[PDB]
Amino acid sequence: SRVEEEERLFRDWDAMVDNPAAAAKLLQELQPPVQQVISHCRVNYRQLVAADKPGLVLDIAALSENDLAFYCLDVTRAGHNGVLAALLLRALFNGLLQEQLAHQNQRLPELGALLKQVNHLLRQANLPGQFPLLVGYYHRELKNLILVSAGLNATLNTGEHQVQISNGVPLGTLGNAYLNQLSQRCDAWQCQIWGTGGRLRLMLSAE
Amino acid sequence: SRVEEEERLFRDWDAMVDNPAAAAKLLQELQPPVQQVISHCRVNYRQLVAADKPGLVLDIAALSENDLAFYCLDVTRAGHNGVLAALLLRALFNGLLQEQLAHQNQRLPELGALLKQVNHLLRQANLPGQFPLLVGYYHRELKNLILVSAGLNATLNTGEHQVQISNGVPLGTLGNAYLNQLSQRCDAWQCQIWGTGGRLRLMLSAE
Repeated sequence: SRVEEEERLFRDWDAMVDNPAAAAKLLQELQPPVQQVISHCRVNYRQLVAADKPGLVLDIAALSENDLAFYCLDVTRAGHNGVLAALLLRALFNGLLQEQLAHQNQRLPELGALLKQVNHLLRQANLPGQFPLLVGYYHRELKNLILVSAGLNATLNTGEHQVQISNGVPLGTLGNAYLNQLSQRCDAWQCQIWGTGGRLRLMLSAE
Repeated sequence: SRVEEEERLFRDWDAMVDNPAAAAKLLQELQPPVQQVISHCRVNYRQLVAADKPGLVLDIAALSENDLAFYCLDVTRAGHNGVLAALLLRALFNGLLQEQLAHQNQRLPELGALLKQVNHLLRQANLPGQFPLLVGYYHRELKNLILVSAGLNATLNTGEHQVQISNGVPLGTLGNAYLNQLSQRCDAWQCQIWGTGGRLRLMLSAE
């Protein structure tokens, strides 16, 4: 179905660019389930206010049997272009990170470099605006969590460790390098992400 | 004088182990100046309450012409052993990090590995207790700041980015790996560190 969702995102893209209602409706239908198992990890997601319109959106998916990645985007800053950016990320984000790891001999993710690539992708898709974005990577065996924020606020709790991040440089500008990085080793974590568009909660545990 | 201070720390160590008043008096005299230039960086330090007794102590020094490192230790958790640990770190911390970089082909610091080494050093110096410690690295040309906390709270402000960290695992236990890491690229930053023992402020700018 994720494979099938990728085909509808590719085939219907032009129709979604010209129909904001349809694009927003599909974006709401593509939200993660409340709980799932990804790469031997329990993953729980919920918006902290029950709403019908997309504000802060999230996607999370496996990169291999043993690691996963996620992105979180505030679509309200760029309006329709923000919704389209979320749909574009849903189609290509995981594949872009998988390609970068395929060129890294030890599969050590460079989320800052990925954000630079996403910035270029948004330009080449003709999606101007500002896109507050948070990207994360987790490996179930190494127990390593990596977080990079570009314009979003976030709290990370691992029990022994607590971090609050508030980055003010969203994606969408020409020459910003996004190099803040939080790396944390943990077996479980709870993360809350928020911006103007809303606030969500994402938690992870071993299966 | 820093070279000369290293010789008195080595020669008088045994006398300081047996005289807590002398050890604490020397520790207070070894605090950083209010402002200095280290590795082409302005460095400003102040305790946020004017006090005579050591609580949260800091040292910062160059690793080369272009980078520097610092540590911050709450000496009140282990009492006299905490004061001694600070004196031991003042003597050896910079040299230990310089040796680690000499074995890394690109001089990429591993502050988590350094903390593991410091934990072993405290054991071999026969200094039991708990030692809340924060270590930092900054490179003036790459503009990269790295922070790792083991039991201390800290806020980092770079203008575009703000981070609050509160780690609960101080040094002194047997088998803790210390792997939280904040990496941030910035030209200037202001950092406030605190624990039970007190609170200090450290800021950096280009010279």
